[PDB]
Amino acid sequence: PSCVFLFPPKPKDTLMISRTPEVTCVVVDVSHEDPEVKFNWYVDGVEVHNAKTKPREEQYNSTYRVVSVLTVLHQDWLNGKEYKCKVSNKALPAPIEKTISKAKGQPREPQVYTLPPSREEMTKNQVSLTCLVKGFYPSDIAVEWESNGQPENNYKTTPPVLDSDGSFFLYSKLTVDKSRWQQGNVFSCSVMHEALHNHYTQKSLSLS
Amino acid sequence: PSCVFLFPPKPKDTLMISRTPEVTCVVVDVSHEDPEVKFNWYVDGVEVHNAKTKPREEQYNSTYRVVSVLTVLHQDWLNGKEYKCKVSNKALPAPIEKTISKAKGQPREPQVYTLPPSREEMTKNQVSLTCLVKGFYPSDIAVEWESNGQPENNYKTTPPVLDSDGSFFLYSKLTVDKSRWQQGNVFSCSVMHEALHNHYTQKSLSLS
Ligand SMILES: *[C@@H]1O[C@H](CO[C@@H]2O[C@@H](C)[C@@H](O)[C@@H](O)[C@@H]2O)[C@@H](O[C@@H]2O[C@H](CO)[C@@H](O[C@@H]3O[C@H](CO[C@H]4O[C@H](CO)[C@@H](O)[C@H](O)[C@@H]4O[C@@H]4O[C@H](CO)[C@@H](O)[C@H](O)[C@H]4NC(C)=O)[C@@H](O)[C@H](O[C@H]4O[C@H](CO)[C@@H](O)[C@H](O)[C@@H]4O[C@@H]4O[C@H](CO)[C@@H](O)[C@H](O)[C@H]4NC(C)=O)[C@@H]3O)[C@H](O)[C@H]2NC(C)=O)[C@H](O)[C@H]1NC(C)=O
Ligand SMILES: *[C@@H]1O[C@H](CO[C@@H]2O[C@@H](C)[C@@H](O)[C@@H](O)[C@@H]2O)[C@@H](O[C@@H]2O[C@H](CO)[C@@H](O[C@@H]3O[C@H](CO[C@H]4O[C@H](CO)[C@@H](O)[C@H](O)[C@@H]4O[C@@H]4O[C@H](CO)[C@@H](O)[C@H](O)[C@H]4NC(C)=O)[C@@H](O)[C@H](O[C@H]4O[C@H](CO)[C@@H](O)[C@H](O)[C@@H]4O[C@@H]4O[C@H](CO)[C@@H](O)[C@H](O)[C@H]4NC(C)=O)[C@@H]3O)[C@H](O)[C@H]2NC(C)=O)[C@H](O)[C@H]1NC(C)=O
Repeated sequence: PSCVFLFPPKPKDTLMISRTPEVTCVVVDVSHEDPEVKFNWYVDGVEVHNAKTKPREEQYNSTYRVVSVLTVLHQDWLNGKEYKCKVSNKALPAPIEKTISKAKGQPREPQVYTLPPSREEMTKNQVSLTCLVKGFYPSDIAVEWESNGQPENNYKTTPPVLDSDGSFFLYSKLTVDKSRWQQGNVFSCSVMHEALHNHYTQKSLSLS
Repeated sequence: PSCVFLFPPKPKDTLMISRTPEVTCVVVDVSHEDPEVKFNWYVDGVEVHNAKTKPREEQYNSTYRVVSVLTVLHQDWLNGKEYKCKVSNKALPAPIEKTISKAKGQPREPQVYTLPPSREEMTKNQVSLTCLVKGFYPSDIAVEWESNGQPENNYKTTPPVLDSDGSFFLYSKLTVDKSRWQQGNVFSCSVMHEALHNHYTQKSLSLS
């Protein structure tokens, strides 16, 4: 009758005490007749009530997107607890359930290498600064770029890719004016992952 | 109850005359009590008759799967022709159609740059040779590594990532024993894409 979908928190929210990590239960295909759905949240089968149903929004196919959002503890998600979503109703014969948790296994620390642009990129107007991040488990990770403690926002990061040893890698690419790279400005690659000391490391990159 | 799935040809199959590119129409959850299936095929809305349809295959869940395969001309797919599979079935409300084509928009040449390992990495047993491929459109592309004309099979490539100018990039990572890199063996990164001359370029990498 209805498709239910359950989403983990963002990497960056579980790793920093100041941020707020949330699990997001999302029902699409809800027709006009049935208005309100009975969300029930459980942390290891044990019930918890810390919920918040975010009222509905309109759609281009006559159905409505009914969302719920459970705040969770940083150390609960990291330590691997099970987070069960249950949507009850009347227009469903039996009630639908969904269970997510952190991927299992020994966390592994990322190794973070910075890479300058290629000699052959050096003919262009904009150049490519590369941060290789490899050897990490699980795949949950965040990458950002800095110069003089100000965010550089002209970067893209690949999704994580499953390597031959069961660990993950990605590449982040920052594009900068060749003018900046030649003056000799320092650029930094910031990585946040559970297996890093204080969940944080940075590596600099500059023209040797 | 019946769902239709329509699969493009592989990137390499359309770029090389030697290969035979195919589009594939798969029908699933066909019923036991009403198993009669017809396929019609259209190329830019004009019907074509050369498709090769297989006999229905019983699955382990009391349902039939049926596959039809249309051979496409390389230049038709690269000229952006639309392939429509249409699937009919006596006991079904109305025919299920699906359409597929190469992604729309102007083609754009890949720039391929090779990157040696970070000196911070020149300490481990194994090092990472990096191939950066950026500025390409559409996202359909193939990447491989070699030394001395032999495939180097210890490689992983990222999926294509949408860059800020509307073009795609990715990276391919080749892991070699640190010793082979110190000797001075040449490694090569080859790329196939419709916007490259002869649909092909190769960029080599060695100790400097
Ligand atoms: C009516 O239309 C609506 C809306 O349509 C959409 O929006 C409109 C405006 C138009 O643009 C439409 O063209 C467009 O499609 C339909 O509602 C949609 O229903 C589909 C199902 O058909 C749902 O798709 C699922 O999506 C998830 C991924 O969703 C994230 O990423 C999307 C970005 O591409 C984004 O749209 C989503 O909102 C969502 O975003 C995340 O959400 C939270 C906030 O909610 C946030 O905290 C996150 O940070 C945010 N992240 C990002 C990056 O966006 C996808 O995973 C589902 O696929 C899984 O399940 C499938 C079937 O169950 C299966 O085919 C796949 O294999 C896949 O993976 C496995 O599946 C098994 C099988 O059950 C599963 O159990 C496993 O866990 C899983 N395994 C693994 C290892 O992963 C699925 O495809 C969308 O939720 C929904 N779209 C939107 C916009 O809400 C509605 O259905 C229409 N109705 C009709 C009748 O047509
Ligand atoms: C009864 O059994 C059958 C058969 O299953 C088999 O038998 C049972 C008993 C068990 O033994 C099973 O383990 C066994 O598999 C069930 O059949 C399945 O039904 C599901 C759907 O119900 C199908 O799902 C779709 O699969 C495709 C991907 O399919 C490729 O990869 C599969 C998994 O890796 C592989 O098994 C497939 O055969 C197929 O492989 C490809 O084959 C082609 C053709 O020859 C080949 O050239 C390719 O090389 C090859 N590729 C690979 C990698 O091998 C998946 O793409 C579908 O996803 C789309 O749609 C979803 C739902 O609509 C949606 O959630 C997704 O987001 C996605 O949507 C699309 O997204 C893209 C871009 O993002 C876009 O282009 C599209 O526009 C968009 N489409 C939308 C929104 O609609 C989907 O998951 C299985 O393939 C199918 N199994 C087989 C073998 O055919 C059946 O369901 C069972 N019945 C019941 C009642 O349970």
